Amino acid sequence: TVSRCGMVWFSEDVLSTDMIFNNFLARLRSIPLDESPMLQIQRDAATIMQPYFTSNGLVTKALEHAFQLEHIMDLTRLRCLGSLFSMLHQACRNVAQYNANHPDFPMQIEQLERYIQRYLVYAILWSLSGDSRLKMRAELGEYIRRITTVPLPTAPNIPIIDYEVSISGEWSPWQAKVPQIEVETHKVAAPDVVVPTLDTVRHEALLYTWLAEHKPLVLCGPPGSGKTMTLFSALRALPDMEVVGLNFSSATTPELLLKTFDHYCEYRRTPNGVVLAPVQLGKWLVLFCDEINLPDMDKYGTQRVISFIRQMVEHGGFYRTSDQTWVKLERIQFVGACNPPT
Ligand SMILES: Nc1ncnc2c1ncn2[C@@H]1O[C@H](COP(=O)(O)OP(=O)(O)OP(=O)(O)O)[C@@H](O)[C@H]1O
Repeated sequence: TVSRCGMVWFSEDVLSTDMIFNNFLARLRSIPLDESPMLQIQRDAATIMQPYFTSNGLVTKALEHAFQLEHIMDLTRLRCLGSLFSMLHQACRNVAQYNANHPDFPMQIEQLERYIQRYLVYAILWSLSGDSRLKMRAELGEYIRRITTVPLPTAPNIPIIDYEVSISGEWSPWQAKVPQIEVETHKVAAPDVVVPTLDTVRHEALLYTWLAEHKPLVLCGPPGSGKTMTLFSALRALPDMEVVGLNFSSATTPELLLKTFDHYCEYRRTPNGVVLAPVQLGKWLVLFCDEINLPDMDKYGTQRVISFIRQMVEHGGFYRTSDQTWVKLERIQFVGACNPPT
């Protein structure tokens, strides 16, 4: 079959990093997040972040070092860049929300610049090295502190990752965000209790950010670490996002996903075409996959189910085999979890 048709090879020199950077910046400057004031705030934010997105810029050096490190899953450059762009989009949404809650005093250019710079640094930290050990995140933080010019927390030993940037554009510790809950006497060691702490509040913010953009994500880490629990707490805390836990097995097939879809969603005919919508209105059906990487590869190194989620995440839809018709996904997003592949 290789010799039965032509060929073209696209190496990874085809997209220079600056190519992706210019695509992201142009798409942000043109299209608005909601679907105009927020386009104006996007333009201002992009004007702020342009100096760090140039060739031989802060993001490029940070990315090459993150490649020099080790990550729990296979590090792909576009994965890091797409995560960073999604989190920057959420930063712009946060600025828009702050403006909406303060009609008298819209956030000025100086505060916007400070917030965007600090969010960019924190975003690099949590996107490039968010899938590494704590020590490797510390190494990346030390590097980026060495090479960047953005002001950073002056904690003598606390790495920047434990810090957060306030909507007022200031470096504030994540510790203050952690409350002190008093669980009831009969609720000790309960299957649902979630004591807030540094890790779960940071992961709460990250889950909120990557779920607002409807970017699917998978939690990685050693068995019994607080991953499934933190995810469920976040998802239940979510206002209008139903949660559908799904225990993927080694015998998992996309047929199971279709079963869940017909159980919770329904097919309706719209002028664009057949559209998948969850039955209950205004709800982002978040399909939790307990063990995303568990399903077996075939003899040709392909997990059919993960191919299905890739198809639906990228193309924004799938094909209904009943009538071989394109079905677009509406109000559906995915989150998974898995221990390291080792
Ligand atoms: N911050 C916390 N507050 C309360 N309990 C916690 C906290 N962090 C972890 N735990 C407890 O530790 C365990 C963490 O479970 P976890 O959510 O990691 O499971 P899991 O994702 O299903 O595991 P696995 O990968 O082995 O299948 C639970 O028993 C949970 O109650």
